[PDB]
Order: sequence, then structure tokens, then C-alpha cells
Amino acid sequence: HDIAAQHLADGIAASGPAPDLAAAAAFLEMGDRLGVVAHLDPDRTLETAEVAAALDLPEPALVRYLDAVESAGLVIREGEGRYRACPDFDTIRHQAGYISWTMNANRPFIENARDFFTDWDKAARTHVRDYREVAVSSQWMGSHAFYPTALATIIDAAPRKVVDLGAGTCRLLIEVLGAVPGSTGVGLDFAADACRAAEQAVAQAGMTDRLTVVERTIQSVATDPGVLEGADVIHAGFVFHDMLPEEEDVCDQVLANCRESLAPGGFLAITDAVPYLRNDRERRFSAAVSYYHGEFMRRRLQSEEEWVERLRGAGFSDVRALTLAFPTGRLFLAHR
Amino acid sequence: HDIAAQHLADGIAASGPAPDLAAAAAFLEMGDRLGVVAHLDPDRTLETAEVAAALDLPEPALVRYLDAVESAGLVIREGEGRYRACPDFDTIRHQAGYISWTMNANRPFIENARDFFTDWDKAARTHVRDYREVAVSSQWMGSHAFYPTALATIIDAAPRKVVDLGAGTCRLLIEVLGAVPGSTGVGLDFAADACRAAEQAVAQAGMTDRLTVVERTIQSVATDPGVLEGADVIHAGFVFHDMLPEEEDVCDQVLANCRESLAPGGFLAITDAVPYLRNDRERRFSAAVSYYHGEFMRRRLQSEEEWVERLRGAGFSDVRALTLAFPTGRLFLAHR
Ligand SMILES: C[S@@+](CC[C@H](N)C(=O)[O-])C[C@H]1O[C@@H](n2cnc3c(N)ncnc32)[C@H](O)[C@@H]1O
Ligand SMILES: C[S@@+](CC[C@H](N)C(=O)[O-])C[C@H]1O[C@@H](n2cnc3c(N)ncnc32)[C@H](O)[C@@H]1O
Ligand SMILES: CC(C)CC(=O)C(=O)O
Ligand SMILES: CC(C)CC(=O)C(=O)O
Ligand SMILES: [Cl-]
Ligand SMILES: [Cl-]
Ligand SMILES: [Zn+2]
Ligand SMILES: [Zn+2]
Repeated sequence: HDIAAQHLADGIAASGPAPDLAAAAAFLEMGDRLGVVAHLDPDRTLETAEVAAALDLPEPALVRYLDAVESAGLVIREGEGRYRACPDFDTIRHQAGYISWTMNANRPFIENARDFFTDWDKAARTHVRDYREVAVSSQWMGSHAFYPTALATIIDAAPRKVVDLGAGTCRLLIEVLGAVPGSTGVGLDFAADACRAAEQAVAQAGMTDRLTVVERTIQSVATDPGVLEGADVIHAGFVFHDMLPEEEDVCDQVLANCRESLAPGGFLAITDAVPYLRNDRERRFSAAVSYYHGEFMRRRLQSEEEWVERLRGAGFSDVRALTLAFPTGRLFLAHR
Repeated sequence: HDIAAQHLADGIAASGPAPDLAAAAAFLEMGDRLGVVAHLDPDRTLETAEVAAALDLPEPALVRYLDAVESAGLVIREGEGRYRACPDFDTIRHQAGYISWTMNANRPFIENARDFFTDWDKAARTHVRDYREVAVSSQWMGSHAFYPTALATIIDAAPRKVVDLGAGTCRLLIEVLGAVPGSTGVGLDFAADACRAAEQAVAQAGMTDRLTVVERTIQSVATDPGVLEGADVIHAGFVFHDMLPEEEDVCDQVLANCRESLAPGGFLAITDAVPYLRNDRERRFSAAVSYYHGEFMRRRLQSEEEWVERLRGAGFSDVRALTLAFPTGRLFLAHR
């Protein structure tokens, strides 16, 4: 009893927040794969009869899942068959994003490291990340750690035209056009699924005449930069590093074309990951990001000094670097 | 700058310890699968030339991994080719155990929940947990949250004979015999790999005459309880629930045979998971443990009241329940 009480207090201190985070991440990744997490919100209820039909799940199984997440404190049962997310659900979901990204999205690298160390080329084509999991976990991490800064910076500039390179479902552009009256936008993406999803979301928002979705590569902007002309802001979120070190010349031409294409006073806003930071807050997650990129994906992450030298080499007059809450994430504002 | 500073502070608060834990868990699961984590300790160095040869890894690849974990703050480079774990490595490894257990060991349940909801029997035989990952993550969780209480309780009783049901590599029995002079022990396990590993560890400790390793089932103790006779302490860590609800009668006979077999003043010490607790500290991880057991594995977790009624039904005169730091974990001491 006395020995057990001391071990209890010691063990609680040692475990800290890891049981809570471990549980949240597993429930939310499972729920997201089922399509349930998208219907969970702190300001409205999920009706199980309707959601089970929408997701093609047996309602008794959905109810048992929701009762387990209710017991966990992640949702509140309002009436029979209705559940609301807990008040701080979005922060819990944000935190879970880091765990999902390292442990789920990058799982092929965790499990097959011996293969990548022996024959990288064979391992890289065999052990491939599920890009739906990469995207969702990135979005959850971004919600509170990089997306708000990029959003507010673009809105505060009061732009007439915004171009997003690697726009995906054009969520950022739709929200910028909603806040800046009279603004136009171009959402460039090389995936058919993403451009079709962006098209339906643009139509739903009622801004098809203002927001144009184009299915093409960022690399095609080096030879064909017409879509960038007159842009007040050009945004590129965690995309440029995928062109380095193999497509460096094409990357530099895309950057020089961005500078020359901007309207006076315009800027190119790049969010990207800098390698292996030493400061206490950032170093652990910085090393995970840097190692997965360098060792497993062979994509070159640039320091702030490298990014500034590359951006000034593309003709930009001044470059500002801003620290994001996302560890190792930096926002570079390259002024024409 | 002002907007970015506010988003920085907000984002740091929202992310909290999740980037650090996410990074630690991924590096340590990757390192454990490579066999590197076993050579990491805060009180000694890992020599890369020797460890790379022992693990059959290219030394340059091992060095790059260790330099990434050094950048992360998990290890310290002492000289060239020598690395020591950070001072608090064992607490970090403990916390990582929860993430590994929910996100790695139980990954089949996360990824294939729709299958378990549609055809449980087909899913249960198709989507199977890697039991090496279940064991290692359980051990990391146990290090600071259940193993010390069980260890100290057995040692304080000053037993002449201890039996461990589901002993594995007999780590607990070896440590109890080391602290209690003249004590004997029986390590029962139904796996050949575990019994062979236990045999080599028992021989290494120099206690082959005192510790006997037996390859047989816990269920065989219901018909053949001879090995339990005269035991002062019988230990069963997270094993009894695997016999419920299908082998209930056999479980009850194993428990009644434990009571009748104990020497006077002896006790049966069971550590197990109780279902779906509501208290704030335990509820989230309790729900994850309870849901993986109930929904995915169909194993019956018993409340404290159920465990007490079952143990008193087996003839035990008094039962005490002790809260462990492991959320939802309870230690039941059933006195003869
Ligand atoms: C914003 S990027 C962020 C993740 C990044 N691709 C990575 O893993 O390093 C993801 C989105 O950009 C798109 N995308 C990726 N590479 C692209 C490229 N070179 N040109 C155009 N779109 C691209 C993808 O289709 C997806 O919608
Ligand atoms: C201590 S149990 C804890 C985990 C538990 N099996 C679970 O997943 O619910 C794991 C160890 O007990 C052994 N074991 C499991 N079931 C057993 C049984 N019925 N009889 C004997 N040993 C058993 C395994 O071989 C392993 O070494
Ligand atoms: C750094 C993350 C936001 C996304 C990323 O770059 C990746 O997962 O490859
Ligand atoms: C509760 C854990 C310690 C182990 C367990 O019961 C399992 O993983 O099945
Ligand atoms: Cl000019
Ligand atoms: Cl009696
Ligand atoms: Zn990337
Ligand atoms: Zn279990």
C-alpha cells in the first residue's frame, strides 16, 4: 500500500501525457480511416443513423466506436444516436497529427529501415507512403502550427490576385477569397483527384469565376509561367523541397519566374522545413522531419541561409524568415 | 511579424508535447526494430564499429541514424564512434511505449476496423498483431507503470517459492531471486522462443538450480497443478483475460488450484486491465485498452468488483485491489 502509493505517483509523473496522446491518436486515426472524424465537431452533433448510412457502416458498430470515444472523453453523447466532439477536440486532433505523421504516414520508413540502408533504390520503390495519410496528418499538424500564419499573412496584404503552387483542395485560396473582396486565385496541382475535389469545393463556395483550378506541375511553371503574371501573392507550402537535389535548375527557374511575374510590391510566400535545428523546443521533431526527408525520401531541406541565398539569386530584393509553431517550419516572404 | 509572433505562441501552446513524443516514438520504434535501442543506455556508450557488426548493419548508415537521434537530443556523442543515451532516456522510452502500443502493436485494428465491423471472424484471422511489437511496447509501458509495483510487492513478502504464469524471458523471477536469498522459482510459458530465451538468461544469472523454466499452457494448470504446490507467491501479468469469455471454466479451475496450492499466508498477484474507467487521468487510455480488447480481440476485461467476486469464488479469503500508474491497470493480491 505505501510502496504501491509511491510507485503510483512516480509512474504517473514518468508516463506524463503519453497515455492520453497515444489513445487520442489511435482513436482519431481509426475514426479518420472510417470517415467518422470529418463528422465530429465541438459545435454540432453527429447523428449515428445518418452517418452510418453515409459511410456505409453498420450503425451498431459505429455506436460502439462512438461509445468508446465517449468513454475516452473525446465526444459527448447528447441524446440517443447523437454525439458532439469535446470542447477542445480541434487541439487534440492537432496534437494527434504529429503522432499520425511520424507513426502512421512515415511507417514504411520505421518498419523497413534496414532495407533503405542496404539498397535505397529498391526500398524507395517498394516501401511507399500512403499519400492520403501524409495529407491528413499534415493538415492536422497545420491547423494550429502553420496554416493560420500563411492565411493571415496573405489576407493582411489585401491582394487582388493570389496563386497557390500545390493547392490540393484549394482550402487556403477559398478562405482568402472569402476574406478579401474582389480577389482572384489560381490553384495549381498535378493530381486529378485533388483538382476534381478543388473544383467541387470552389463551386460549393460560389467563386468559380474568381478561383481557377489548373491540373499541371510546378515544374511546368519554369517553361510556361503565364498563370503567375500580375499575382500579388504566390504561395508554396512544403512543395519546393521535392524538386531538390535532382531538379535544382528547374526549381531556380520557377523561383526566378515567380519574382519577375509578381505585380509591384508582391511577394512569394514559401513555407518549408529547415534541417536539424539544435534549440530545445524544436530539435526532436526537427530531427524526425530532417531524417525522414534526408535519409528515406532523399529530398534536400534547406537552412534559412540557403533559402535566402537561393531566393536573392532569383532576383528577390529582400527576404524575411518567420518562425512557425510547427517545429522546423519556416515561412519565407520573398519581396519582389 | 506581430501576427506571426501571436500565431507562434498560440501554436506552441496548442502543439504542447506532441511533436517531441511523436519524434521520440518513431526514432525508438525504428531503432528497436534495427536492434539499436537495446545497446542505448544513459550509463554507457554504444561503439558503432562493434554494434554495426553485431546487428549486421553498414556502419555509415548506423552512424547517420545515431547522428539524427543525437540532433534530436536522445543520445550524446562522446567520442568518434561512441554514443551514450541522454540522462532521461528510460523515461522517454517508457512514454514512447504507450505510442508504440496504440499506433504500432495495434495497427491492424486501426487500419482494418471496417473489416472487423463487417466480418469479425474473417478480420481476426487476417489482420493479426505482430507479437514482438506487442511484447516490446508492453515492456516499455511496464518499466515505470506496472513492473516496479509487482517486483517490490513480491520481494517484500520474502518468499521461499515464486511461480510466474506467462513468465516470458523470466526477467521478473530472475530479479526476485537476486533480491531474496534462498528463493526458488518456476517460469511457465507456452512459447518455445520465450522458454529458450528464459533458459539462456537463467543460466547467465547463475541460478539454473533455483529457477526452472517449463514450456506449457496456463490452461494445463487446471488439470495438472503440481508445479504450483507450496508457492508463497503466484504472479500472472495481463494473461488471465485471454481465457475469457470462451475458457471461463478452465480459468476458474486455474484460480481455485492457485488458492489450494499456495503455502499458508501465500498470495496470488494478478495484474490486469479493468474496462472503461471514467476518471479524468485514466479514461482516455482506459478506453483505448478496453476497445482494442473488447471490440477487436473479443477478450473480456473484468472490473475490480468482478475480479474480487471471481477470486473469492476460487476460495481466496481476502482480495486487495491496488491502483497502478498504468492507466486502467490494477494489481489484485488474493490472499489464501
Ligand atoms: C502541398 S504538397 C505538401 C507535401 C509534399 N508533396 C511532400 O510530401 O513533401 C501536397 C499537394 O501538392 C501537390 N503536388 C505535389 N508535388 C507537386 C508538383 N510538383 N506540382 C504540382 N502539385 C504538386 C499534391 O498533389 C498535393 O495535392
Ligand atoms: C505476459 S502475457 C501478456 C500479453 C497477453 N498475452 C495479451 O496480449 O493479452 C505474454 C507472455 O505470456 C505467454 N503466454 C500467453 N498466453 C499464455 C498461456 N495461456 N499460457 C502460457 N503462457 C502464455 C506468451 O508466450 C508471452 O511470453
Ligand atoms: C513536413 C510535413 C508538413 C509534410 C512533408 O513534407 C512530408 O510528409 O513529406
Ligand atoms: C495491456 C498491455 C500491457 C498488453 C495487452 O494486454 C495486449 O496488448 O493485448
Ligand atoms: Cl525590376
Ligand atoms: Cl483451507
Ligand atoms: Zn516533404
Ligand atoms: Zn491483452
